[PDB]
Amino acid sequence: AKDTAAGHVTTPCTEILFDLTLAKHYENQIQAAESALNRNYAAIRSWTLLEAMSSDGNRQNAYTGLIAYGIQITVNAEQELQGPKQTKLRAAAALRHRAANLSAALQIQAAQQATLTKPTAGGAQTPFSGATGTCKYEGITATAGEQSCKYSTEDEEKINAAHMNPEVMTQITTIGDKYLTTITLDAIAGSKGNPTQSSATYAEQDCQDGGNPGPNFGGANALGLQVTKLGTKATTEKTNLYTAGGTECEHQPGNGPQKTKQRLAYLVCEANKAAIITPTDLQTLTLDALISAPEMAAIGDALIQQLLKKAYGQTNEQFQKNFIKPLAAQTVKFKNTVAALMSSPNSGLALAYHKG
Amino acid sequence: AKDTAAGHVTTPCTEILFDLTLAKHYENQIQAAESALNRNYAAIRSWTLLEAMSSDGNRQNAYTGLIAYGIQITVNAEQELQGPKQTKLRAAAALRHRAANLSAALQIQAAQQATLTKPTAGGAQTPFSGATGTCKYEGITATAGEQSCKYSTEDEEKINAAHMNPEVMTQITTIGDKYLTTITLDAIAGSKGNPTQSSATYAEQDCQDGGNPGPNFGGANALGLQVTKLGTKATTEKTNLYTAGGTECEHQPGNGPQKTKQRLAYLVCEANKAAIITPTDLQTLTLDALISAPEMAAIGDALIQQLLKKAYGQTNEQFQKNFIKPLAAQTVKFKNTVAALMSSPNSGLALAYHKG
Ligand SMILES: *[C@@H]1O[C@H](CO)[C@@H](O[C@@H]2O[C@H](CO)[C@@H](O[C@@H]3O[C@H](CO[C@H]4O[C@H](CO)[C@@H](O)[C@H](O)[C@@H]4O)[C@@H](O)[C@H](O[C@H]4O[C@H](CO)[C@@H](O)[C@H](O)[C@@H]4O)[C@@H]3O)[C@H](O)[C@H]2NC(C)=O)[C@H](O)[C@H]1NC(C)=O
Ligand SMILES: *[C@@H]1O[C@H](CO)[C@@H](O[C@@H]2O[C@H](CO)[C@@H](O[C@@H]3O[C@H](CO[C@H]4O[C@H](CO)[C@@H](O)[C@H](O)[C@@H]4O)[C@@H](O)[C@H](O[C@H]4O[C@H](CO)[C@@H](O)[C@H](O)[C@@H]4O)[C@@H]3O)[C@H](O)[C@H]2NC(C)=O)[C@H](O)[C@H]1NC(C)=O
Repeated sequence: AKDTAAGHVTTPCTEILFDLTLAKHYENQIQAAESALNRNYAAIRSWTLLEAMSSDGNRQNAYTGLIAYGIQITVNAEQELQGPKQTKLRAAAALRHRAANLSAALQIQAAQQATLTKPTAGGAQTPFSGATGTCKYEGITATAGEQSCKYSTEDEEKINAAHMNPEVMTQITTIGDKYLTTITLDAIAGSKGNPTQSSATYAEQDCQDGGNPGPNFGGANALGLQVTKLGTKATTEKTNLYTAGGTECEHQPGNGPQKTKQRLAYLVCEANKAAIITPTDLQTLTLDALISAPEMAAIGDALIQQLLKKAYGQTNEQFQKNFIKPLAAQTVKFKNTVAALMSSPNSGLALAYHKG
Repeated sequence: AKDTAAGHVTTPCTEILFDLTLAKHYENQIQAAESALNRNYAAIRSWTLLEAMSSDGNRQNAYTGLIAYGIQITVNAEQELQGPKQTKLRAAAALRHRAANLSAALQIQAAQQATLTKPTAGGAQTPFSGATGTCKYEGITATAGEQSCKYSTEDEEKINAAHMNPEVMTQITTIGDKYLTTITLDAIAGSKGNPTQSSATYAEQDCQDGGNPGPNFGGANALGLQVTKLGTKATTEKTNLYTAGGTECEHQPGNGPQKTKQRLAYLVCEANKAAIITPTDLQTLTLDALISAPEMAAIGDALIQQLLKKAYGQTNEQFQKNFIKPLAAQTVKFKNTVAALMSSPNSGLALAYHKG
């Protein structure tokens, strides 16, 4: 089942929810990858301190092996994140920009009831050079109270990051441009008798004179207008992310003018295709992941799997004991635990103290 | 001279420029601080490799001293950046959100000329139960072509990050809320003769019959209306950032409903007060900055200024020679330069190779 989330966009408010939810999904992908990097850098500082506290040459080289491995994979992953990060943030920014746009248009398109001003009566005058009576209104306004989008339980279940993996997204749905550009209104004129410039009784927000002027054109001669409603109807449109063959993004820029929906579809397509690679979590590393890691062959040689097990352990249970558990369990004292210490104000000073 | 930039905001387009320029200023402050951290972390990896390549105990401890110093100040600065980062990004996001809002409202407020539809003639009908003639229009619209903000040389000189240091900012200027909420229009009705439901000649986008219907109410009986212009005038408003005493932010939330301008002023105030502390640049460190650094007293003792000069040099010229120049000049070979190598895919492997 593809396009669960986009297929739930049927209104300005649900497009706003989709756009903000997808932007947050891209932002969270980046935050998760950067958190993984930060955890890895914290583990490298932890092993650096443990290396300095070792008195055994072979245990020292073991910590060195983990430091080298962690630096390699984490520096690489940080460099490889930058492209996908920029692509995903470009889309997140555009999606947030669009959601802001739609919400501002929603507020104006809610201004659906007019307040008339007191008119001024005339005879012929532009744009009615042939009239004998005119009734001129200046500064009619329409304003709505503060609007807000209300979402149901199902809106939040369907338009949800859980349904925004790249494998299920093939299109976006957007509100038509006229909602963002066009004022629409109905209006009606009414006449009775022989309205002229002397129809200057304005108590009913129209032009009356003669007889007994009052409600419902009470007077002999009357002219007026009313703006009976305003507001442009929202419509929805679909835009595909991919070409017909499904690999390539469909709406690449630089080929001629594009509509907002096409620019957004292109950015979303590129952000979906820009997959992030997260490196191994050093702080929860297992023995098998370490000796299976392609990078440890050249590292272990420099400092093969048989050798790695002799350095790091025959079971993961003792690998955990010797190399993982100390980060949160080994207490360091001088004048905190390892990993907290090496992410603290005294991190460098703990290292200097123990290398002497 | 305070408020050069805000005092140049006199139009929706210049408020948009101010809001986007200030958001970019906050974002650039964060990017600059994070670049400084990344440079420092790169220097720490560089000295780590040089430590591994040293055969001399005292030169090894010297590199260790720089590693410990760099870890201390850079980890601390990274932790201290997080609060100010969040505060500045909260303001940048809000400013961008506002600029999006204003730009969307600008497009709609540019829709200032109406297109009439063909009316339908009637007799009495709501909301003119007392009329003898009515002329009813449905779906009158107004749309503008695509609007764009054009800025002069001086607009870009005055509304500029160069004028957005916290010491010179005391207020923000914003467009009044009615620009974002209210449709405004003028309209006029015209009548001639005795218009009724038989005034059904619509060729002039009004209701005519009798005689020779045509331009300018050519016919005997005529009724019509025109919407002669639309668009709400932008006004500007000032909001102070600080209380009267000047220390505290003026528009703290949680004290009752606030207007957009007050929420923005509060965020800007907090972002201005959230100063970033950037640590020393390790890659351009001088001897005097090192031995003067408060952190090096406990570090040098562990591994006093007299001792530091004996370890790092009597002049900065030899400190540069021994500890700074090698990062970009010392070539490392095995089967690149130091600093590039230790930020490369082979960073960890270079370290492992040389510690053996
Ligand atoms: C860019 O333009 C958009 C569109 O105009 C603006 O979006 C509006 O922003 C305002 C302020 O955030 C929104 O108003 C807020 O709505 C919240 C939810 O409203 C409903 O739901 C609550 C229950 O959750 C009901 O109680 C309520 O009756 C509604 O049914 C309210 O909870 C907020 O209230 C808080 O602030 C107000 C005003 O300060 C106080 O009076 C309240 O006591 C309380 O403190 C608030 O009303 C509005 O809904 C948004 N509109 C849309 C269409 O999204 C952006 O603000 C604007 N951005 C910038 C930066 O300019
Ligand atoms: C949220 O809502 C806002 C407000 O509506 C939208 O902002 C508009 O965005 C569009 C598209 O970016 C802007 O249109 C662009 O304007 C550029 C500058 O226009 C002028 O200056 C150039 C010279 O620099 C003159 O040649 C030109 O005549 C104008 O005087 C143009 O350079 C852009 O042209 C490019 O795209 C168009 C359309 O695809 C092509 O036809 C062109 O050939 C060229 O490829 C473009 O016209 C518009 O100005 C913005 N309006 C405002 C008020 O800021 C946001 O787009 C919207 N955001 C989202 C994400 O929904």
